Amino acid sequence: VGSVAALLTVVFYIAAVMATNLYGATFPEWFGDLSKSLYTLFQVMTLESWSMGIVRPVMNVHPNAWVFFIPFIMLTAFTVLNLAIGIIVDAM
Amino acid sequence: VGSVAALLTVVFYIAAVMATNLYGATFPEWFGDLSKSLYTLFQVMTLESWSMGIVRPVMNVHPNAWVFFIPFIMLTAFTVLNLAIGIIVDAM
Amino acid sequence: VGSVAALLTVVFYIAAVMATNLYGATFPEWFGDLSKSLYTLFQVMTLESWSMGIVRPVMNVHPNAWVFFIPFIMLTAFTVLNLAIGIIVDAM
Amino acid sequence: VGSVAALLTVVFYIAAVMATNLYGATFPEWFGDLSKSLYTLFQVMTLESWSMGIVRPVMNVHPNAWVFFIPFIMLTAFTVLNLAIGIIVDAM
Ligand code: NA
Repeated sequence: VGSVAALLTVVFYIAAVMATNLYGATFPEWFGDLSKSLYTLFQVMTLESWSMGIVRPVMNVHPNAWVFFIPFIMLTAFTVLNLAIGIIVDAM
Repeated sequence: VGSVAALLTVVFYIAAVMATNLYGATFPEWFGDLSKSLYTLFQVMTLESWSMGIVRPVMNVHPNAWVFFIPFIMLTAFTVLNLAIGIIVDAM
Repeated sequence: VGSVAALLTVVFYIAAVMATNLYGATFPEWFGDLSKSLYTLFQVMTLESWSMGIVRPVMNVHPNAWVFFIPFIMLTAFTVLNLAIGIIVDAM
Repeated sequence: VGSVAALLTVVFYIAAVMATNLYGATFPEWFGDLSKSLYTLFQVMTLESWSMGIVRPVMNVHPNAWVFFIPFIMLTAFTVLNLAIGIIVDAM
């Protein structure tokens, strides 16, 4: 349960380091810092305005940006579901 | 568990093939080719701007478009919940 | 499990009959028919643009509209969670 | 199960009292009084337009506003998941 929470934090950093590098120069408001990126990657992870607000505008410059976001969305959604079930196990 | 993941992929393709055909000519940005559709159907599946952003604009041209989207939303939401429970079973 | 699915359909109709009556004349695009209402109440139920898109604009005319929507959101979210768990029970 | 529902209500009030104080004067439409805040904190809790619609505009004035919202989002999401599992326990 704690192993999952640690793994996510690790993944989230590598993701926000990568996103900064890839989209930072072109999209400074969302990916211009490691911190600006950590926030957007959290916003995308909760799914709030992920596509119409972030992904679609990013793709008008980087047409393959979906290769980054869609997996990140699937990965974090699986990690969160795995973390959600881990709490249920601790009960039973 | 793997059977569900395979079934969804099958359904998602038939859905994106259909969506391309039905709304492609009229809504090229979201359903203009097979991939454009696959992305929009994923966006609709995560629920991000599904109605105000996609479905409502599509219905101003195709007033019965809801017969396609609403079931797709219910189907994928059930398939995902079924896939979510399948992972819980593998634990126990 | 089937009892819950039946109860929701009943509730959804009474809700969409009520919403039509209350907000129909003032908000014809979202609540001007029983069908227009069934769609908005589904969109609100999935949570897509529920507040910034629907509830907040409705409250600029009907300032107590939240007494209708917030409970409907809580009720349907509980009914859906109850329906979600009912499927898990059928497995075990 | 009832203990969780009580705890959330307590937390939600302290959060809405705080939000009113912190962002009230600057953002009167969303945090202008205790109720305006209670509604916005519920809207943020369901995740509807939490970032692009609320948090990002608030940060253009209060750049550390994320220290309030992101934890509130994580806290309520955990409290709700804990409340969701509590209902499953009552079945079994
Ligand atoms: Na959501």
